[PDB]
Amino acid sequence: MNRVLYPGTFDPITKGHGDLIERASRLFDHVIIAVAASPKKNPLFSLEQRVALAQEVTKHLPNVEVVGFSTLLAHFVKEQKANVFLRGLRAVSDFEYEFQLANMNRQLAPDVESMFLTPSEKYSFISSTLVREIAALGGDISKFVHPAVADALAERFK
Amino acid sequence: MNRVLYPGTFDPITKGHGDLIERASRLFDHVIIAVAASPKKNPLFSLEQRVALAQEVTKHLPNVEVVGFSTLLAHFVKEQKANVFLRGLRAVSDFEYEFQLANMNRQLAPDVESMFLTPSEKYSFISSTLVREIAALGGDISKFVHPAVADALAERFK
Amino acid sequence: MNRVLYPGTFDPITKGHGDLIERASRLFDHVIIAVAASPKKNPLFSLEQRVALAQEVTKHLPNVEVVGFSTLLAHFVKEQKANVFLRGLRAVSDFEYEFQLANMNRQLAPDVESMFLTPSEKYSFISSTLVREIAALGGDISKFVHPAVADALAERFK
Amino acid sequence: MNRVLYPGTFDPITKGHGDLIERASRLFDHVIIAVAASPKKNPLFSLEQRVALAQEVTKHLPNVEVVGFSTLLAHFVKEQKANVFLRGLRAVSDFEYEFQLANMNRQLAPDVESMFLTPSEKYSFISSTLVREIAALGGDISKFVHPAVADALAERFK
Amino acid sequence: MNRVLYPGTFDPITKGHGDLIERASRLFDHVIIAVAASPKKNPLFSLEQRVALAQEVTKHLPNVEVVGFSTLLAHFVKEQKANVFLRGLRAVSDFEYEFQLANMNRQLAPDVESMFLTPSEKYSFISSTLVREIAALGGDISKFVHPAVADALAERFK
Amino acid sequence: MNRVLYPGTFDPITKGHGDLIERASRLFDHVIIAVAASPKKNPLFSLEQRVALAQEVTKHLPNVEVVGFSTLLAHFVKEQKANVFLRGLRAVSDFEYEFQLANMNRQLAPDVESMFLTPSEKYSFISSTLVREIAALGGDISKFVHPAVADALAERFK
Repeated sequence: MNRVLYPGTFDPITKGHGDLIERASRLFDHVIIAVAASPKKNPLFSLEQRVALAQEVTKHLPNVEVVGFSTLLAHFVKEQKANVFLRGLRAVSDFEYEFQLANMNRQLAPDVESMFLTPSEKYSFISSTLVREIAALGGDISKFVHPAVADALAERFK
Repeated sequence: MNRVLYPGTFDPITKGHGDLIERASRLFDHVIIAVAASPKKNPLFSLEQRVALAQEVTKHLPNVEVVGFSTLLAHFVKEQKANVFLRGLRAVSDFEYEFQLANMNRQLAPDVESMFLTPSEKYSFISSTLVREIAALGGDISKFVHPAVADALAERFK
Repeated sequence: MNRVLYPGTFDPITKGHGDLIERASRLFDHVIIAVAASPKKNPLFSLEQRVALAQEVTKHLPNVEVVGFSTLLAHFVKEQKANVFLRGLRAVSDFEYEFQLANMNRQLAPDVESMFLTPSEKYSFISSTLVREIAALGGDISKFVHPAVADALAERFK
Repeated sequence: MNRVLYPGTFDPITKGHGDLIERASRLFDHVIIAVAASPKKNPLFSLEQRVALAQEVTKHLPNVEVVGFSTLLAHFVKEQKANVFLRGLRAVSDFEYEFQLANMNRQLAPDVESMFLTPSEKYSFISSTLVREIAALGGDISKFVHPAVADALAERFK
Repeated sequence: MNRVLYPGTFDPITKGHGDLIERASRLFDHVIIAVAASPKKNPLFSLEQRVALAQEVTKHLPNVEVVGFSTLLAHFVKEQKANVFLRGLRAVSDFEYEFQLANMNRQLAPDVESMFLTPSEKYSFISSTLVREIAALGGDISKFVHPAVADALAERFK
Repeated sequence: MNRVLYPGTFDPITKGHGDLIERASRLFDHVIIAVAASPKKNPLFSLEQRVALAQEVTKHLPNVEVVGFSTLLAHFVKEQKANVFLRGLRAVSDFEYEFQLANMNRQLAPDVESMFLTPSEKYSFISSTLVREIAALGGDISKFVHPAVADALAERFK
């Protein structure tokens, strides 16, 4: 079978990410949401809290587990025994940066293939960075993230 | 009537912004230059001086108003009773970020329309970030910005 | 006043065009849909039927007029006394062609301003070319175009 | 089950396609190379000959089948009972057409998921159109296509 | 010394192309304007007439010669004993197609390096295709091409 | 004369840069690798150490000199009496920043021409930022950078 690994910051996890997991859960027999620590980017939520948010959003999917890791992505995919990388591609991404990451990871872990999916047309154009800025200014983010994610973001700025 | 709101950092305001304001004043009955504080990017000039610079550059246009705001753009455009967003289109810039911002602003303020303009070929490829870097190294920036902006930047790095 | 001219082939007119006309009617006092003949690309529908389709789709909007023209766009916009060009912005499309066309039109008609709009996320990624190809193979195109356009395309390939 | 369908013109099939089929064969239990007729593009090789070329290039893979079709891709994928669309992304593809095709196919066949793969850096930047132009001028195309394709192209233009 | 080869259709040659030749003539000791026949694209002007136009535009440059060729570009650069390919890069080009051409030509002629230049900001966004369409509709093309090129285009449509 | 100036951060220098310097050495009589200080980017290696790394990678080329500078690029190129700017384009670069930098540098130093080269397909998609992130996590970066750079990065994060 195929065990897909979905790595990302997930700070926070949005409906664009969630729609990708919904499509990935129907496709693969096992989906691993690999929440990366990434302490150099200064995430708003901690690695511990980001894992709990991704679990609440994906608690309805049986073959989906969320794990936090602070090691190299190329080494962690071997430790998780996953053979497929998963990244999202919408009309608002990093087409340049996404190819360098997929190509350089193919040199570190040639057994792991990097495939890309596209979210729904309604949940594209939704970035986690703009979600935090709107949440920091008291904006309504019910359209971009799960209701549980909106609770953490609302509580984070009080 | 049409009351357009042109939001941005304007740190500093350049001839690309000025040409965009010149075209916006000819089209709409009232142009509001909404200078955002944006403390997370560490602006070179303060919000007060960026408003004063945009007023000096646009003092010859009667239907142009400059205001500084530090709140959410979706809330501030409603308080100004503006129904049109204005954003600039050059080379490629962040074609992704411009689409995600316009779409996410359409979810917070669906009544406010996001339109885009393109400056003249003479004032394209002029970014506010590169103006500060050349000014920090003592370079001649009289060609890229208004004479008043060149004075403030010269006073900033001497 | 503001009299916007929306030029294009409209072969056929899609929901992406329709959403753009809906937003243009709310903003400007008069919208002119300038349907171009464009015989070099070999359009599927004639200029007469493309005008009739755009009139049927926009018959509910009072400030919208549909006209067919086979002359230069720069000459026709002057004859219609329009001062604003209107073009659509989706995914990426021909970001190059849109800039060269807007700039070269600014050399032929500098008094006519070229502004760009973006349709809703629901009607983006909808091209007139792919609508004809799916219609030619008997596909269901009720989701992409107006019901009247689906009738003409169905009559075209049966 | 996972039965992937790889549609394309394959006129002719190149080493960029071949590396994509080899990576798709490692992931899925069955790979279907769906060679489209596309008579409107005026293909260099016929639909029958394009299928025979793709069979020779992929004759070493047991779980790979090549079929030719001249109907709608959404109807043919339903007839093949395939649940995965496959398209290639080499950072020099048609991100515009690829996103419009995947999204509009999601309206015709929502049960079929559109995923994208990336070939190796050595086999990227290889387009079937430029292979025909170099072959038409007597150029050496042994590096871009399979040896069997090089024989057909050499026989085609000599 | 360096003998640069500037290949292209030049149908017709524009001021964007001319500005590239002006910069190339100051840089290299010898500039060869290689006008390609390209009969499959159906050029407006013949290969014989396109050579005469490029000679009239560049008659003021001593180290610039215009030649017409109907063979492979990779073979013709060896026959011309040129070691540098030259292509233009503006904010309106074919960033995808330009890399495939430069990379695949590096496999056919590894001794010939493909370098890229950028024209002036005023002469960017000027394509030969839009020049012919505007000329075919009686438009004023004095801004895009040399006065001699405007004479041929005006005489061509009478 | 032709004295090319190759500016960049080189933090660290990669194989994509190295292939670009080897191709630049074949063309010009003298290649100057201008390592910029750039203290605002917080480089991993110091300006002195980045110059020493570029010297070891290019020690086999006689006509290549590496110098460090902390002034404006337009002022330093005048002090070096160089007439050619050199930047790399691998279809995954920063076409936005690269065009804005080349055009605005043409206002500061019009006598200095900005040309672009493309590295091999094997050494494209290699960014200095991703090399540091993989090295910081103990990853194998022997394939992306020179062996001397691999020793420094291994000593830097071990």
